[PDB]
Amino acid sequence: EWLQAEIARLKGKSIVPLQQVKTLHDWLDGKRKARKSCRVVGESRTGKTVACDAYRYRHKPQQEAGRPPTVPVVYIRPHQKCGPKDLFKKITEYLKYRVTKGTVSDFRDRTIEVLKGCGVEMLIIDEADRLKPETFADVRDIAEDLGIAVVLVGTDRLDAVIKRDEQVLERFRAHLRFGKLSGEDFKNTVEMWEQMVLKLPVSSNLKSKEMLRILTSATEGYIGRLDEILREAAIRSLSRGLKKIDKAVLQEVAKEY
Amino acid sequence: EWLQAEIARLKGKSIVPLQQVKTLHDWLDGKRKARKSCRVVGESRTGKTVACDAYRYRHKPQQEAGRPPTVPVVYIRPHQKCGPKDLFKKITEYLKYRVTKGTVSDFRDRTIEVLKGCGVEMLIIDEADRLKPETFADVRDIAEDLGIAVVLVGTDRLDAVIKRDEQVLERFRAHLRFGKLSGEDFKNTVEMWEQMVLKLPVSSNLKSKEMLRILTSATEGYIGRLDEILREAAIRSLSRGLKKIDKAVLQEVAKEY
Amino acid sequence: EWLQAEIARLKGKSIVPLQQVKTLHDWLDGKRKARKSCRVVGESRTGKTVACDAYRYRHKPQQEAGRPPTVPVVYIRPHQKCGPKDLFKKITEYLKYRVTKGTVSDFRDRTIEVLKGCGV
DNA sequence: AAAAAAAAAAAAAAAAAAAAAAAAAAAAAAAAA
DNA sequence: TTTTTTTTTTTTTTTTTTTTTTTTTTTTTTTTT
Ligand SMILES: Nc1ncnc2c1ncn2[C@@H]1O[C@H](COP(=O)(O)OP(=O)(O)O)[C@@H](O)[C@H]1O
Ligand SMILES: Nc1ncnc2c1ncn2[C@@H]1O[C@H](COP(=O)(O)OP(=O)(O)O)[C@@H](O)[C@H]1O
Ligand SMILES: Nc1ncnc2c1ncn2[C@@H]1O[C@H](COP(=O)(O)OP(=O)(O)O)[C@@H](O)[C@H]1O
Repeated sequence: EWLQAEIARLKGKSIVPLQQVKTLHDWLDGKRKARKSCRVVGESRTGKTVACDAYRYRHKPQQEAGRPPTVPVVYIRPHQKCGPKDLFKKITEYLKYRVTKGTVSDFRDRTIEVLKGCGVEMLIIDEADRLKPETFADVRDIAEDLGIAVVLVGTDRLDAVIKRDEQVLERFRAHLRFGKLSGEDFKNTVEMWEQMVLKLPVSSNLKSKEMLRILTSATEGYIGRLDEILREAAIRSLSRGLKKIDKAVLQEVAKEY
Repeated sequence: EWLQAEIARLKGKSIVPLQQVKTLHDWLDGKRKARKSCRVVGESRTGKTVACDAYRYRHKPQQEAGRPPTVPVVYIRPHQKCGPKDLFKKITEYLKYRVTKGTVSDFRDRTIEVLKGCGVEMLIIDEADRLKPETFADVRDIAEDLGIAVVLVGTDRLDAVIKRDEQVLERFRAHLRFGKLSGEDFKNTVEMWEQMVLKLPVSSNLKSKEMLRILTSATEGYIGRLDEILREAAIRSLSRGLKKIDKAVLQEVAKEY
Repeated sequence: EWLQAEIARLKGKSIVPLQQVKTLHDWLDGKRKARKSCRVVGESRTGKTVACDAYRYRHKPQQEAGRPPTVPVVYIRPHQKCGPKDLFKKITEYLKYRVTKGTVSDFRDRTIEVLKGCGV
């Protein structure tokens, strides 16, 4: 069944180029060449993790000689209430280096060693709100001991937590802020996203004022909502024999959430 | 004594089908196939818990091969003031895997491991109100990390707690409601209940208005209350040498409860 | 330099099929089907190590099922004076499972678990 | 001058981070036959 | 040419101390029209 193949294909995830993504990539590349630490602030379901992650694929570490890998960008997602030891362990795990059983001071020394051996000019920390207040001192300690840029990606809680300590705030003053979709930006994004993700036999008439209206009402500018809504509508539309997404199907999916 | 066997039958619990149960089962099957998080909210004594139990029994784990048995659906019942560590322990023990000792980080790692190895399509959490606010920060983390359709089940209090965090509410936007029985639905439920759950030999027509008024006034549309009343009336009537429910016995029971 | 490229090729390692190796492979397949323990005794500098490694390459890990790797054949090289802890740990690490730091009893149970989950 | 449900100032429950002894058991090995 | 005693050498297994949050329950609300 061809429909089965399309269902399986849609149930996946794909990357669709966007302007804000390119802006973030260029800004972060500038910071990486300057070795200047910074932070990034945005709302949930805006796709900032996808931008931080898509950037790292381009700069994947490649080593041809017998010497160990030289990695320029390392990327870790801390768990809830991640402490100092837990964070160091993740840095070591990402570099495919054997964790040494021992104490926290041993973890600190080992982390400095593995980071000194490789490049690791830029470190992208996601979900920085979850980071425990005790650990930020270690983060900036690393940023000062070695010339490595540190990027703290978080929401408004990141702002709130950072502004409580003077040194951390001084270290991470420069920043980039994400926005939401609206107007022509939103319409162009919907058109581009459907052309990039949907290969349905017939057009969905997305440009129509009414479809844009209901998608705006259900989306509110959050790409993390538009992607899910349109993918579910597509799977359901194809499942009922409709090659294209239809107005009633859109209304149904929007009503469920 | 034949009456003793009948009494044993009446005291033991049984499961019957209802419109709400079938609706929930179809809805949850959809959510499980699409790997989407959702929640179930309704009043107490409406029987939604038994619906979850029946759904689990339908999807029995299958282990044809010598490898780890497939476990499609997981169902956990947290106790009062439940934390993250105990939640992880319950998930681990439900899958017949030993619980290694150590800090919470090890518990998170072990839980992710055992959930990856088995199928673990959808995870259902009964009486979700008992969980602490901090436990949701890990439930949602699992939902984002792996393709599991986490399902929260509880009362109206659940929404009041979920609204405290923007991200938790953003994750769960779909829901199904359970509610009271009334009118023709209530009358049909009573008539069906007399035939299946009760083991009385003759008569006991609860369709009539006189008995319906009693059961309606005492029950208030809650299915669990109805079950209690009918079983007790039948047992007491059998003890009194009666083979059919009589209005006087029905009246006597409800004023004690 | 072309000559240096040829030299770099000659300094490499190659594998050549011999009747000795094929005999060992057929024998090992028989023993695996029979699920019977056995042993191979052979002199030094005979290449039996390479033959066993090639056998391992014949059957690659089968990830075709959705949850575990289901690797049917494992191959470990113990160090000198290999203790029980190091043995269990090598077996565990070969299957991409983290080491549950503890006592040798914990390593024993953990190794049994990962050996049951995988084909082995 | 008489009446008011809402911020500060106080007790239990979990959770995590580090030395510091003590004994057993074995394995080799040098001297002595 | 093996045996006794030494000698070392791993190897393994077990007790005490401190700090930081979260959450909930009374008294105060003086301040306010
Ligand atoms: N550039 C993109 N292309 C395609 N899908 C995207 C993109 N950005 C975000 N998404 C959708 O949004 C989700 C990722 O958003 P998320 O990483 O949760 O945002 P954040 O982590 O910044 O809160 C994915 O499920 C994906 O489908
Ligand atoms: N389909 C059913 N068949 C038999 N008994 C039921 C059914 N649904 C509910 N009940 C009765 O109602 C009670 C169910 O309440 P419960 O499952 O605890 O719901 P809740 O969790 O909302 O309180 C049980 O005691 C059971 O006897
Ligand atoms: N079938 C073979 N193909 C290629 N080289 C071989 C083969 N058999 C032996 N060799 C050579 O012999 C060496 C392998 O010997 P080795 O594995 O050390 O034997 P063992 O360890 O059993 O003494 C390699 O350096 C390799 O070049």
